[PDB]
This record gives sequence, C-alpha cells and structure tokens, in this order.
Amino acid sequence: AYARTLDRAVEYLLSCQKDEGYWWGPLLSNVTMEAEYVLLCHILDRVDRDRMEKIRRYLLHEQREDGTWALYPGGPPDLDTTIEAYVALKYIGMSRDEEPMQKALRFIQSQGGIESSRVFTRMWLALVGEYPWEKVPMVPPEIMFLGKRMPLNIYEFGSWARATVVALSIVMSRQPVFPLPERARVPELYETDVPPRRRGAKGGGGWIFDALDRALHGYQKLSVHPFRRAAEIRALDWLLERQAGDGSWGGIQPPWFYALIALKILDMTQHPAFIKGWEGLELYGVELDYGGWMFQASISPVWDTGLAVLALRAAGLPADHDRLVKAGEWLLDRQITVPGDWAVKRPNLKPGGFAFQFDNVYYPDVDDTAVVVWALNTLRLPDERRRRDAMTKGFRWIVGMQSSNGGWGAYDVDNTSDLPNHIPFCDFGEVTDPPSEDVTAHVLECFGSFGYDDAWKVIRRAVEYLKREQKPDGSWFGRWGVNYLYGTGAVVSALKAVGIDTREPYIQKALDWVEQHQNPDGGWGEDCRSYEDPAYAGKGASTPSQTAWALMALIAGGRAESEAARRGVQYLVETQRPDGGWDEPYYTGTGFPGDFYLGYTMYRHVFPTLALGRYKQAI
Ligand SMILES: CCCCCCCCCCCC[N+](C)(C)[O-]
Repeated sequence: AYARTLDRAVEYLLSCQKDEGYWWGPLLSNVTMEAEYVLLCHILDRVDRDRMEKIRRYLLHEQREDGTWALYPGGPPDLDTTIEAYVALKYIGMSRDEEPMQKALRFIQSQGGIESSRVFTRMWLALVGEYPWEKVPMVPPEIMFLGKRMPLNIYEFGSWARATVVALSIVMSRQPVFPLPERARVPELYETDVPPRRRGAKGGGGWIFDALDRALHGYQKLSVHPFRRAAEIRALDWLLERQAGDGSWGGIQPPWFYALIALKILDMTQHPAFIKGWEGLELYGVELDYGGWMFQASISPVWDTGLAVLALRAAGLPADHDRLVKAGEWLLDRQITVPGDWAVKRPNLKPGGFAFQFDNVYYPDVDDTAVVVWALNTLRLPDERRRRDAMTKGFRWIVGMQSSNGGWGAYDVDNTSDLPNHIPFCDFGEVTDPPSEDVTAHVLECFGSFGYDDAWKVIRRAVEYLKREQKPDGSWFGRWGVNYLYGTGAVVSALKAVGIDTREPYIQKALDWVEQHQNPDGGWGEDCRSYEDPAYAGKGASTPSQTAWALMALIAGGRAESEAARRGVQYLVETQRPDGGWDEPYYTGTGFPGDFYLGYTMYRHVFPTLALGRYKQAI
C-alpha cells in the first residue's frame, strides 16, 4: 500500500537536495520581519524602490479579508503584527484611504491604538520618531558591568535575548530619531476612544523595576553620566567579537537588525562588520514566485539536512548511498570547534556542537547537535576516521551540556534564572533558555542510537526529568514543535530507543492520549492555539507533520498493528501529491510559545517519510 507512497516520497526528497549535498527549506514566520526591514532600510538610508515593491506585494498577499495579520495562518488578528505592517505599507506609498489600509486601521483603533502594542513595536516606532522615547522601557549600557554570578547579568538571558539586549543598550543609550517623511507619518494610530490594554512582563511585573525605569529615564536626562561611554564600548566590543561568519548576529533577525542600527549610530558604516552585516542580509531574503519578497527570521540548513538523512535512512536507503555520503561529508565540515557563550558555564568542556544555520560558531544548540550526531551515526562514510572522531566530539559535548535537573536546554546550561522574566522590557516571548522535554527527548534518542540504555546514570536522570514533566493526561509539552503531539511523539520514540519497557503505566497512558485525538480523516492536527487555550491540546486540522509525529508515538509504543495506526498511514497515502510531497497550510513550528510561530517548509515532506519508513520496518 504505502510502498509507492514511500518511493515517491523518497525520490521527492532527493530532488529537493542541493548539489553541495544539503537540504534547506525556507523558514516561515510573519510580516514583522519585512515590516521592520523596511523600517531598517529607512534608517540606514539605503532604500531600493524595487525591493519595496516586492515587499508591498507580499504584505498584501498576507493580509486576511478582515484587514489584519496573524502570527500563524488561520490565527486571530495580531495587533503588533498589524501595526507594523500598516506602517511599512504607509511608508511605501499606500494612502490611509485605500481598502487594505482602512480595514487595518479600524482594527488597530478598536484594540486601543499604539499604546496597546508590545515594547518592540513602540520602540521601532520610537526610532522613526512616532512615539516618545520616554514611554519606552530603558535598557542602560551599564548592564554590561554586571558580573557572572551577579543578578541580571547578560549571561542570565537566553541566547536570542542576550545579543538583543547588548545591541539595544547602545541604541537606547542614544535615543536616536530618524523622522519619517511628512507623507508617511501615522498619528492616526493614536486616535482611539478604547482604553489601551497594556501587557506586562512574561510573568507579572514588580513595582521596583517600574520605579527603576523612571529613575533610568531621569538619569538619561542628566547633563553627564560617568562611565557611560565605557559601557557603550564594552557593548560594542561584545558585538564585534561575536559577529557570525555570514555577517549576522546569532543567525536570527532581532539582534542582527539592532546591531546594524547600533553601528550606524556610532558612525561605523564604513567599518568591516557593518559592511558584512549589511550585505549578508541578502542570503536570508527569499524571492516569491508571485513577485513578492520575504525575510527569514532564521535559516535551517543544518536542521533540514539532519532530518532528511534520518528520514531517508529509515525509508530504506543504505548507509553508503552516494547521495547520503554527499550529506555526511557536508555535515562534518559544519562542526564547531571553538568556544562559545556556553563555555562561560563549561570552561573545561571541549567544543564539538552544531548550529542551526550555515555559519554560527558561537551559538551551537543541543537540538541540532543531537540530531546531527545521531544522523551521522547511521551513515557509512569513506573517512570513518573523521566520522567516529566527529561523533565522539559531539557526543561528549552534549553530555557536558546536561543541566542540573537531568534535562537539556537549547544553548546554555541551567539558564533557569527567574529574575529576567519580570523586567518591563520583556513582554514578548521567552527570555531564559531552561531545559525542555523535546530537546531532551532528541538528545536521548541520539544516545540510544549508540546503544546506551537506562543503566547509564546520565540517561537515568534524564528519564526522571521527563517522568516528572509529563502532563496529567499523560501528554508532553512541545517547546519547539507545535505542541503535545510533537512533544509526545518525540519523547515516546526516545524512551523506546533507550531500552525502556513501553508496557509501563505512564507510557501506555501517553499512547492512549494519542489515539483519543485522531481526526475523522485518520490524521492528526494541533492548532497553535494549544499554547493559549488548553482545550486545543491535540486538537486541530490534520497535517502531514503532526500526523507523522503521533504515528511515531504509536510505532515506538508497539502499536503499529493498531487500527489507529492503519488510518494514520492511509491519511498520508491519500493526501500525498503526485510529485511525492505533501501540502501543509499550517505552522507546526514554534519559536516562542504563544508569541512567535514557524513554518518549517520541509517538515511536511521529511516527517511523513520518516514516519512511513519506520512503519515498513515494523513488519
Ligand atoms: C524571533 C525570531 C528569532 C527566531 C527564533 C529563533 C529560531 C531559531 C531556533 C533554533 C532552535 C531550532 N531547533 C529545532 C533546533 O530547536
């Protein structure tokens, strides 16, 4: 039955591979990327009219009938996202009169106007002189002076947040303004009768920081500030030292964008870092077939390549397949062999991790590494001297990254500080990088592929962590992939890989939860709403990737013979395209739970292939 489905699936993945031997599907997010880009270009005084047009097209192609934009397809209207899209559009040429503009405006005013938007949106607007700097939370460059064990120091923030803070402290230290032309002003974002509903920190705000902020703004207006210029240079140096090979900062847009702004302010437009930073941007841009242009919040080549191999190997391809060889070779060259910000917690730990993007040496993440090491373990390459060596290096790196509670985070060890989640400034997404279930689940299966079982103390502690984290209904939270279906699928398959008896009470409870959520069509869906409302747990339209995850949960749980499993396969077989791939108009990717979602273009193809391959071998 599934046989032809597999063959087509396989020949399809092979056609998507590059000549260098890697897979690289685009990463889908939301309109703010390009809205802020537009804004960025204004500040930098480097506007390409042609580029603006392709962006104008994209913003419109993305706006829904109601005149709004969401964080994910099919999601509720987002104020922040809509406000920025509105401004970019107005800067481009659109007059407030036009249909798209009007409908947007209405929504914006009904939500409390500009005063109801997040700090970032207000800040971006402040940068262009459309909102008082004094009403934006201050981040002083002096934060650069706080030491390693001292509270609130930069190393208490998650990777993503860390660079963003440093870069922003320079910007806020100067409170610059790049006035929009009179034609692009947007005072209309203020015209509202609705009281502005303000959003606090990610977990409540203390009146102290509230007081502190006012003090900071007052200190900002003093004629002199000692050691200020010193802290600025500290921040500048920090950024100079940590720039990525592609010119970006962290391989993600926020810090990159702010860093570029920071250098502009400091007359460093003729400086090497700025140049590479600016020109490096193109690599992240994507030309859309309909005449549009989009910007990637980040890029997933290493991730995509890692999974594709696993999928293709599970599909049935041999370890020595000339194509997979091309991939394993590439992967090896991608291994980081120098210390990064994680070394601040592990100075004696020898580097050997892997990063998400092409060249991001200071920020390898466990999730990538765990997958890449595992994937490498399946292959049979010419120089197994370098293969065994690379695996060994990666393996020990992962082990050394384990956190206190027995689980793994993404970038740092024990980035569990609670303090940062209370600051006024932090009202958008995760600020710390604490351990998560999924990453731990992947790390576990990685070890498992090597033969290590429950006997090993490392793995034992890990399992203890998972068991304690299991939800009441026997499900597992999906941190990076779209919820419970993702989390559960990841964990269960891992438990099986480390010699755990799937017969267990808690493991069976997980499998039941899975079956009890299957859709009529025989597939599995989970809307991104499962982050806000618990009623949406494992509830949504069926998607190839999610169906496949839940399917893995069953295959690993010894339930491949189940009825549930049979309809699952059928779904994929039926919904598959003639070319070999699957469609997926929904996001099954998670950046920040509740605030930022992702569309991993490859998921819809890779997972079903992996899931299917695993099913065939289960016979
Ligand atoms: C707010 C936009 C910044 C992008 C959010 C970061 C996306 C990169 C995430 C790296 C983690 C990916 N993964 C699967 C390996 O865990």
